[PDB]
Amino acid sequence: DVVVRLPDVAVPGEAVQASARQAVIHLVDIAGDYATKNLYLWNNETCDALSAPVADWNDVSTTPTGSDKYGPYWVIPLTKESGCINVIVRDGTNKLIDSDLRVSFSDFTDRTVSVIAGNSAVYDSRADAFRAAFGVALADAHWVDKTTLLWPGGENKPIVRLYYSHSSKVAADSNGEFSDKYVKLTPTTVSQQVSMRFPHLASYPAFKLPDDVNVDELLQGETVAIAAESDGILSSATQVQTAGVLDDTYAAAAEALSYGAQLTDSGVTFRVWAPTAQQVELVIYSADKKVIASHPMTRDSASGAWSWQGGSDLKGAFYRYAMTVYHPQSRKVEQYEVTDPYAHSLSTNSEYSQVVDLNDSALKPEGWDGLTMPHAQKTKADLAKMTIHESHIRDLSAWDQTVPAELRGKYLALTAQESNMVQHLKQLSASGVTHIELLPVFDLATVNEFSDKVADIQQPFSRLCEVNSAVKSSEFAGYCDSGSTVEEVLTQLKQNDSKDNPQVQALNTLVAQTDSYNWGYDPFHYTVPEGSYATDPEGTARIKEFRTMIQAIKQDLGMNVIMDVVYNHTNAAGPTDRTSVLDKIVPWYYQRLNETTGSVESATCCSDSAPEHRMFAKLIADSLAVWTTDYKIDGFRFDLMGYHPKAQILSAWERIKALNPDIYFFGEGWDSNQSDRFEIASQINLKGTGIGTFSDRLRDAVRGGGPFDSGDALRQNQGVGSGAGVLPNELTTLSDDQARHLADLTRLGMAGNLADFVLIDKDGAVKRGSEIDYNGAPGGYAADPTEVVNYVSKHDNQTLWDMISYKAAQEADLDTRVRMQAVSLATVMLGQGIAFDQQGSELLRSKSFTRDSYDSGDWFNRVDYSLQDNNYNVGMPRSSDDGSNYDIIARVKDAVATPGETELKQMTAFYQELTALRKSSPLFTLGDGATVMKRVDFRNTGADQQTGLLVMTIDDGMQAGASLDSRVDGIVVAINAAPESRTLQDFAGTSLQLSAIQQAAGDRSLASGVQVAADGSVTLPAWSVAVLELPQGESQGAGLPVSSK
Ligand SMILES: [Mg+2]
Ligand SMILES: [Mg+2]
Ligand SMILES: [Mg+2]
Ligand SMILES: [Mg+2]
Ligand SMILES: [Mg+2]
Ligand SMILES: [Mg+2]
Ligand SMILES: [Mg+2]
Ligand SMILES: [Mg+2]
Ligand SMILES: [Mg+2]
Ligand SMILES: [Mg+2]
Ligand SMILES: [Mg+2]
Ligand SMILES: [Mg+2]
Repeated sequence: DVVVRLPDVAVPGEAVQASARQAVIHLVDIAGDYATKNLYLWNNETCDALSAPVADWNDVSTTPTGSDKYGPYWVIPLTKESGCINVIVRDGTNKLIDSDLRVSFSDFTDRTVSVIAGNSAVYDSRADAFRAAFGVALADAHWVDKTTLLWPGGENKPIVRLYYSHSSKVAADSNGEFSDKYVKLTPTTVSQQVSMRFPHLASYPAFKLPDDVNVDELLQGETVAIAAESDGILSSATQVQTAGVLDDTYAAAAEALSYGAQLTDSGVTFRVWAPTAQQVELVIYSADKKVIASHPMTRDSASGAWSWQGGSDLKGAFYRYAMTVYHPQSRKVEQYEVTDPYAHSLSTNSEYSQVVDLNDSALKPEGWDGLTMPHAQKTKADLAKMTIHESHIRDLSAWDQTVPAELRGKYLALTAQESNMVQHLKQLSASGVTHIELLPVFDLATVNEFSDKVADIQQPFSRLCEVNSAVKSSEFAGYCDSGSTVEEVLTQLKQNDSKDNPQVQALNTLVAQTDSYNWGYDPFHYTVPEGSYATDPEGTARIKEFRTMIQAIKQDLGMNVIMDVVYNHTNAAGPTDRTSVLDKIVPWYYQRLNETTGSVESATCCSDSAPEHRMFAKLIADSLAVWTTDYKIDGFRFDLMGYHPKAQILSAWERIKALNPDIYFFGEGWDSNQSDRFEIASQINLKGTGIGTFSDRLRDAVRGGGPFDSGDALRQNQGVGSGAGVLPNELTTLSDDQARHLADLTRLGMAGNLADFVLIDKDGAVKRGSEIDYNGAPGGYAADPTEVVNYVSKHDNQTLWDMISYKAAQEADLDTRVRMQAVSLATVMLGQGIAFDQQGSELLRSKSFTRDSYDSGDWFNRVDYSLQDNNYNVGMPRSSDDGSNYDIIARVKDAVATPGETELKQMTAFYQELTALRKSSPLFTLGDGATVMKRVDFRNTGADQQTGLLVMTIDDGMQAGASLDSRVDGIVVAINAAPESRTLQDFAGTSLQLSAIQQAAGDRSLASGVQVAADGSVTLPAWSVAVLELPQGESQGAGLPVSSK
C-alpha cells in the first residue's frame, strides 16, 4: 500500500510581520486573481482598534498590500495594539468566509494572522494554516452502517481510507507519514436501507469497508477518513460521525435490554448503554458521598451495554458511572463520572444518582395504587371535553400567604386545602376545568437545589448579596446591609421605574441568577422529579411528595394531570459541562449534529437531541413508561414536537398505550426544519393519527398579531378579541377584509380546525378549512377536533391581558377590557377543539408586558390568589428581550386602571360560566370530525356579515342523526366581539331559550342584557356571549341542520 503523507512542498513562511500599530492578515491560497480580493473593516463597540477604516461597504479598494504564491496579505493600521478588529474577507462585495471574523490581539499577540477562504478559523501563521489545511479538519464523513461510509471528500480520489487510533489522535508523524492503522475503502452504491435512514445524506459519495471489518475495534477510539491522490499525498482528512453504525451494530441487541439501577427484592442489576467506552466502572457512594466501592462493569458484546449485578442491600445507595471514553469533540479519551441517564432518584442538585424501587410502599401516599383518573379519555367525545389549566409549581404558591410557608413553591402546596390557591383550583374544577398541565417537573438544571446557594425575593437583601456576587458588585450593593427584603426593595423601586429607568428589571435580572425560579425547559434527568419543588431534595423523599401532589390533584381536586416533557434537547453536551449526561456516556450519539462540522445543533435553544436514533427513542419511551405507570400521569405535552420524527412519536404512543390504554399525547407541532432528515411530527403530518397539536390559527386570529411582533406592531395587530376592524386603535391599519379573515380562522377553529370542514368565507365563497390561509399555510389541518388544542394564552409569549392592553382602543374602558378577555376565551372554551389556557387567565393575569418570562422570577410571574390585583404595571419588563417595546408600553400602559378585586371576581365568574357551558351539553365536544361536519355550521358569514359577530350552530335535529342531548334539538353560540348591539334575525319563528347556566348568573353573566323577543329575534349587547338552546319536546325535533354548500 502506498503510504499517505503530507505535501512534500515547503511550508510557507510569513509574508510580513506586523510592526507597531499594525495588524497583518494573510489569505492563504490553499486551492493549488488577487486584485479583486479586499477587506471590509469597521469598528464597533466590542472591537475598536482600527485606524480610520473605510466606511463604505461598496468600496472594494482595500486591496492586498502584497502577495506571493501562497496568497495575498494586508497590512492594516491600528490606533492601539490591544483589543480586536472586525474583518470580512471578500472578492468584490462577496464574502469569501461566511463567518464575520474577529481577530483578537490577545489570542494573537503578534497581530499577524492567517485565514483560508471557506474556513472560519484564524491561525497564527501561514504555516499553521497550511498544516491545518492538510490535517484532520471538520467531521463531514458519516459511518452509517457496518460497511458504508458516506463522505464527499472521497469522491474521485484513488486512495480513500478509514484510519484509527485507540488511545491517541490520528495525525502525521515526524516523517510526515500517517502511520496509524487503517481500513481501505472502495466506491460503492448506498443501500436503500441506508438511504431511507439518512435521506439528507443519500446524495453523498458512498464507500465500502471490507465485510470482515472489526467494527468494535475502530469504534473504541478516534476514527478519521482520509483521501489521497495516487502518489499518496493527502487530499483531505476529517473526523467520522458514527451514530448510524452504532445503531446498525448494537441497537437491536441493546433495545432488548432494560436500563438503570433495576432494584427488585432479589437484588439489583445496573445497566448503562456505552458501546464506544473503553471502560465503565460503577462507583458506589455512601450517604456522605464517600466512595465505598468502584466496580468494573461487564460489557456485553452484542449490545455494547455494560452491567453489574449485586444485592438488595444497595437499595438507597448513591452511584455514578466512571467512564473511560473517546469524545470526538475534544478528541481525547476522557475520564469522568456521570449520573445515570436512567436515574430514578437523585441526590441534591442531581450530583449522584440513587438506587430506588419506585414500587416500594414507603414511596407512596396512602391509597396510591387505587388512584383513578377522574376524567375519561377513551373515546374522542371523552377527549374533546379536555379543558386544560397550564400551571407552574412556583406560579401557583410562591405568593400565597395562606399556603404554609414551608410549602410555598413546593409540590405539597397542592395539599393545602385551606389555601386561597387550592380553593380556587377546586372551584375551577367544579366549574369545568378538567386537567392541570404542569410545566417541567422532571429534573431541571437551571435552579440550584442546594438551598444555601439560593436567595428568593421574600428573603433579606443581605442573603441575596451573600449568594450572588453580581448583586454585591452592582449599583444595588448599598441595599446589602439594609434591613429590607428583596421584594421590599423591588416595591420601592416601582414609583421611579419607567422606560428611561427600568430599575425593577435591572435588579430582578440579577436576582434571577440565584433564585428558585425557572420554567424548567432545561432537562438534566428525564425520569426523576425536580428536587427544588420538594421539601427535601436529598434522595428519595421527593418521589413520595410528587406522588402526594398527583393524588391531591386527581383525587381531591378532581382533575387529570398532563406533564410537559422536553425530549427535543438536553441542557448541555460535550465532555466538560456539569449537565452533559448523555453526551458524556455515548459521545456524538444522543445529539443531532451538523453534517459538516459535527457541532451539536442548537435550533431548539440548547443542545438538540436525536430522537431519530434508536436508543434515544428507547430512552424516551422508557421514560414515559415510568411517568405513566409509576407516577400515574394521564397525558403528555411534547415541547417542540416537530423536532421528533412522526414515526418516533407514534411508536412511543403504541408503547405507552400498552400500559395505559387511554393516555393522550399532544405537542407543539411547529415546523422544525428537520423534514430533510425524516418525516416530522408536525400539525399536517399528524392528521388522522390521534396525536394532538397546538393550533396557532385561532390563537393568533383572536389575540391578534404573533409572537415576533415588536414596537408599534404590538398595538397595530389587533385581534378578534380586541376589536380588529370594529374598534380600531389609533395606530392600526387593519381593513374590514383583514378583520373578516381573522373571523374565518376563528370560526374554523371553533369547529375544530378541520382540513375538510366546509364554511362560507368572508367573500361568500365556499371553502374547506384547508383553503383558509393562515400566514401562508393551509389553516385547517386536522381530521378530528381532538387533534387540535385551541388557546389564546400560554406560558410563552405575552399573556392575554397584556395583549389586550397593547391592542385595545384608548376608549375601551376597563369593564370592556374584562369582557374582551372573556370573549377571547369564549372562542376556545365554546369550540370543538380541546381547550387549553394559561393559569390565571381567569384572574386577568399580567406579566407587566413580559413576553418571555422563563427566568423573570416570582416578581413578573406572580399570580395573586388573594385577588388584590393582576400583577399589571409592576415595572418595565426585562430590557434584553422587551427593550424594543418600552416606547409602545409607555404609550399604552396607563390607558385605564389596573384590575382590582372587583374585576378579578367578575372575570373569574365569566371564566367559570364559560367552562360550565362547555360541559353543559355533549354537543360542544363531539370529538369525531365527521360528526362535527354533520352538525356544526355558522351564520353571519360572507360579504354582508356584521363584523365581529360569531354565530355557531350545533345541530341535534333529525337531519344530524341521533339526538345526542335529550334536553335540546340544537345550540346557538353567539359571540358579539364588537362595541355595538347586534340583532340576530335568522332564528325567527323558532323560540330559542338562553342557557339556564347563563340565566342563573343574572347580571353577572356574559349574556347579561341579551333579549329574546316574541318574534324570535335575539339581541346581544356589546362584548357579550350567549348560548341559546332549542328545547327538545316529546320527540327529537327539526334542529339546526347544516346548510348544503
Ligand atoms: Mg459602513
Ligand atoms: Mg502570528
Ligand atoms: Mg458510488
Ligand atoms: Mg403510606
Ligand atoms: Mg433539578
Ligand atoms: Mg413608575
Ligand atoms: Mg432563575
Ligand atoms: Mg427548604
Ligand atoms: Mg439540518
Ligand atoms: Mg407557507
Ligand atoms: Mg394575580
Ligand atoms: Mg336532542
